[PDB]
Amino acid sequence: IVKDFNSILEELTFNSRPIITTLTKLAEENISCAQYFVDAIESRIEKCMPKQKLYAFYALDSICKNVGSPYTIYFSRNLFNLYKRTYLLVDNTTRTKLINMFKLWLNPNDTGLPLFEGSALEKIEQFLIKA
Ligand SMILES: [Ca+2]
Repeated sequence: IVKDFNSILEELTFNSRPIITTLTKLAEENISCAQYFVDAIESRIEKCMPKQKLYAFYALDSICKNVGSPYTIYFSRNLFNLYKRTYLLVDNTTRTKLINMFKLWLNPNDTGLPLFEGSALEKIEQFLIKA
């Protein structure tokens, strides 16, 4: 299950709805493997080329939005640091998209409440203010 999750995630070189939807189902059905999935998405975000890091963030977004706990909690831990580094490594067009994504996280328009609890969102906001 994990190896598949990983290879499908290597093919995420564009904004593929299918792939994202697929990764989201795998995470949803294998809660036992949560963390390995988070591990894998974070690894991808941290290591792939600057211009595809965004799609890995999309996959991260979908899983947290459509599955929720315990992924929201797990992703919370490195959210800010992964977000900051990504922002600093990509072009302005991509930054705009990163920011729109952060806005939905605060006001998921919604069900109405921080998709992420803890300090992650506050830190991102303060970073965006200064940067
Ligand atoms: Ca700013």
